[PDB]
Parts: sequence; C-alpha cells; structure tokens
Amino acid sequence: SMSVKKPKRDDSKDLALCSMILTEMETHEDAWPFLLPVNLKLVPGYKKVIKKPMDFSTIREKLSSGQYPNLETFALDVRLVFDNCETFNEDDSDIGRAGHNMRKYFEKKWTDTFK
Repeated sequence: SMSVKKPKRDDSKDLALCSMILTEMETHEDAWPFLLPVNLKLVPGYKKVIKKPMDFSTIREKLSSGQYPNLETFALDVRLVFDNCETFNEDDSDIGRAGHNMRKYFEKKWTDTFK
C-alpha cells in the first residue's frame, strides 16, 4: 500500500531474457504456423472468429519498440498465440499438434528463467 512495499525484484534483465526466449521459440522447428500473421484475406473464418490475432513477428515488433510494460503482458501475448491456435485447429492436425508442443516448450523456458 502507500509507503509499504515488498523488496524490489531486479527486473533490469527481463527485456533481454524475453528476447532470448522469443528467439528460441522463433527457431523451433514447429514454429512455422506462428511466425507471421494469419492472412485474413486468404483464410476463411479467421477474421470473424479470432478476435485478437497474435503471432511471433508481432510479439517481436512489440518487444523491440517498448510496447510490453512488464513480463506478464509479454507472456499473455505468447499464450494468446496458442489459445488462438486451439480455437481454430483440431488437436489431431499438424498445426494443432504444433501449438501444443510450442506451448509446452514456452512454459518450461518461462518457469526455468523466471520462477
């Protein structure tokens, strides 16, 4: 509350560490469905169904331009990529399996780096 604070966590490396995670996600072999925005002219249903599209290139540009105020807003956008994927794709499809695998990969790196 006012004049009552928990001890200050060192957050000075967060930006760099989120960038490293994102690099590791970008270079994973199953990242291909997520690298670029879904083409809303060429994929029927996507525009109407997915209210907040997100992809790795869009996260990278937000990260590089100071549009994440803290590491929780960064994690929210990553998870949104996988939540969108589950909304639109069957579990038993290449893209559906890609999203489950990438989500797992991300969640481990996140825990290991920050928890």
